[PDB]
Amino acid sequence: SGRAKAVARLSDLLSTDPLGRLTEVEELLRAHAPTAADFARLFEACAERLTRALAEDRISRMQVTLAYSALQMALRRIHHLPDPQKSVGAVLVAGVPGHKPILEAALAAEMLRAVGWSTSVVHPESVAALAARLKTSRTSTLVVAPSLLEGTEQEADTLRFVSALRARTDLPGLSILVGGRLAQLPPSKLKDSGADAGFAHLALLPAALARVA
Amino acid sequence: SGRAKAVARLSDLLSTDPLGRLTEVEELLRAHAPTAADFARLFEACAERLTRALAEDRISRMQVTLAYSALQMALRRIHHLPDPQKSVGAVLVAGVPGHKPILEAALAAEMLRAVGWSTSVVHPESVAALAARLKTSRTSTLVVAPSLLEGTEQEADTLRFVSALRARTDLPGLSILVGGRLAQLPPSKLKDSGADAGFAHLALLPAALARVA
Repeated sequence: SGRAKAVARLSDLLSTDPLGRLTEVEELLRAHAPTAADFARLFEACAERLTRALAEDRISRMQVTLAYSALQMALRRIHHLPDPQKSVGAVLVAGVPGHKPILEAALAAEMLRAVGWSTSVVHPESVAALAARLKTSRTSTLVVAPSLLEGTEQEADTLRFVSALRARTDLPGLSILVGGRLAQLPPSKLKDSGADAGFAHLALLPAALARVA
Repeated sequence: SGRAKAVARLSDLLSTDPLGRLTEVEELLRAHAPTAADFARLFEACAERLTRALAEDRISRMQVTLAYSALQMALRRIHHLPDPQKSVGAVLVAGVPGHKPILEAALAAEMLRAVGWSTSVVHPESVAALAARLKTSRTSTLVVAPSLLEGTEQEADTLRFVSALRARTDLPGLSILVGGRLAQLPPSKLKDSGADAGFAHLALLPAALARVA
């Protein structure tokens, strides 16, 4: 299928010269990712390899950082849908304060716009700043975008963030969806945390979003 | 002037929600920065504003990081010229190790490609890595890209980088251009570091390069 091959080749470019060979990175991505869901699947496969390479000291934090930025520029180059004319609903896609899931959040938005959600991305300074946004925009669904390559969220940190949001009394019937490592928790222990649904991988977000909203 | 208001509006967008309002950022940039040189001049004016605001604790370093990333994505959406197959010359645009002028290096490449130079971007790990690169590709002109949104410490790092680079015995024929605050140095101080000429502002790089061929 040249799926594993795409991953290998792209992983290699990202590890050696992501910003110098950006054009080749993009060619590979637009050839193997017609949709943002395909991009996301490709990204997570590559992130597994870079993460392993970092763990084995075959690359540096700086190299992962350069690859991450390269991927962001590649994504906007390839995928950039406007809001749907008439949406199926309003979704807010947000990172955990102190973290910056830039690619993941933008990948999330592109998937949900692709099937008719009016989406907005937010990188909030704090819980209080996010809550203020929620009310003001009267949004009913919040997707917490996981950081999957660098500046990852410790499980207890996303949980605390979700809890803090719930702890407030100015959020009625809000749908919270969480990703990354939290989505590996049992359904029981998840609703206990305040999340209504987990999505184990980015591409699984649209299916998860339909089941709850 | 028009550019005045555009700088103010872009700076405000970047200071508040650059990643959530990425479309507006792009739209502003398409209307006010139709060439990469215009983009550079616009980024440079905003960087000054963001630097001041950061120094005054009116914004966080996190905010600046998000602004910078949004500008990377916008830039790749709008300007992405192919490398001239028949070029007027071969220029290497490099970042300084320990720094990541991702946007400035990309801007430099766009501006040079726009006037017919074959250009490559590299973010090298070290002096040795760039040196080897300079050899294998027989580069005759090196442009060191400044980080307009990093602090004054980069000056020393750049002087040291360029000095160590010039000190090497395996790079004949090489012109070196530096930018940012270093291009405000007196000519003799500039030459002493190993550099040959400066570009005081990003937009002036094409003309600076012409002078040293």
